[PDB]
Amino acid sequence: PQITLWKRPFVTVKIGGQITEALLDTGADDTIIENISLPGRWKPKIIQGIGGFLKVRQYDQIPIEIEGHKVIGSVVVGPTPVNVIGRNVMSQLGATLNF
Amino acid sequence: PQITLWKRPFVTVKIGGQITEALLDTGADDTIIENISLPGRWKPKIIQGIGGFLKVRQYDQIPIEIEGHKVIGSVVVGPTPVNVIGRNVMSQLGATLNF
Repeated sequence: PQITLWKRPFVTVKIGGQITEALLDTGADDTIIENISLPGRWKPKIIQGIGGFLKVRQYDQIPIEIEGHKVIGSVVVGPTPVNVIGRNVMSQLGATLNF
Repeated sequence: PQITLWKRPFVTVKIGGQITEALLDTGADDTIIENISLPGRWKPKIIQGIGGFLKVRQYDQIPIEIEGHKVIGSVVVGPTPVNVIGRNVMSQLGATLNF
């Protein structure tokens, strides 16, 4: 789709057999989604949380569907004020900024 | 232009007769630029900072040129880890996310 920027650019996300929503955030390198369970092996990852560093999980090679478009990418599972789709997954979508 | 998302989407910004760069950040409502002087009137603005509420300046009706495109918009002048072009100004440029 074409997403205008007149409001926060939230998108429907299907991941881990669940439907949620997340913000398309070109200011974020990584994708972070809270309160979803993902299968298999993860790697430790540090994010800045409320208070200090939080130790959370990074899952690789995860199928994600964003507004109906299927990609595979890395997802951080951890506390976040809002779910965020970062540039890692947007680049897998072939997403571009245009003006 | 068309900007891909494999790397941080920085753009050249001409504002207050100065040249700087800033990050196109669809996760940010407001545009915030450090260490520029803007002419005339601003309205006092409070933002969350490290340690404080930070008292910064909101300037309205500021000419800004981004990758050579000329718009008018609102700019917050205040401390920021990276200069950010938010959705307010991206909406003035007519920027869209596309995939």
